[PDB]
Amino acid sequence: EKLKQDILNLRTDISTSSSSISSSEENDFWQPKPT
Repeated sequence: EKLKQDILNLRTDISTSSSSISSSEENDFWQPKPT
């Protein structure tokens, strides 16, 4: 994850998230993590 981010893009250095969608993800009603 080391690549020195935040230079001229201001947060989120090159993100695929733009116009992609599928099953509306699985996170949209409580995110229960392994306690």
